[PDB]
Amino acid sequence: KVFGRCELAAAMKRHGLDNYRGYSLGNWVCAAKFESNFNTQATNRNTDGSTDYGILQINSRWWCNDGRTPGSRNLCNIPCSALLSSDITASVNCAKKIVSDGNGMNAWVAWRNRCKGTDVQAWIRGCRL
Ligand SMILES: [Cl-]
Ligand SMILES: [Cl-]
Ligand SMILES: [Cl-]
Ligand SMILES: [Cl-]
Ligand code: NA
Repeated sequence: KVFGRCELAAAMKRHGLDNYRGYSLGNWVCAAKFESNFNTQATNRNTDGSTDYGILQINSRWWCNDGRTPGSRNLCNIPCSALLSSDITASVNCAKKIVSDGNGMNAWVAWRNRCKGTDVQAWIRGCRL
C-alpha cells in the first residue's frame, strides 16, 4: 500500500507514534517519506546481506526474521514480511522498540540526514488529525 501523507500521519497517530519518545508526528512522517516514499511494500538489500523492510525500512540484521541474514537477531519477534502489510501495526510496534533502544531516531540514517533539524511539522501541515 502507498499511503498518502496525511493518511499516514493519521494512521501513525492512531497507533501511538505522535510524540512517542518525544518525536513529534512530523518526524515519523518525514522518516517514512525518505525511507519508503510511504510504500509499505518497500524492500532494499544492504551491502552486508541484510534487508530493510516496509514504510520505515526496518533492518533484518537486528529487528525481524527473514531467514536469510546469517548471525542476525529478531528483536521485534516478527517475520520481516509482517513489515510489508497494508496495516502498519507491526512496523509501528517495531519502530517503538527501535527508537527506545538508546539512539532515538538516529537509527534511521535518512532521518538523521534529511529530517533531523528541519521543519518536520511541514509534513503534517494541513492534515485533519
Ligand atoms: Cl511535527
Ligand atoms: Cl532502522
Ligand atoms: Cl536469518
Ligand atoms: Cl531521543
Ligand atoms: Na534477523
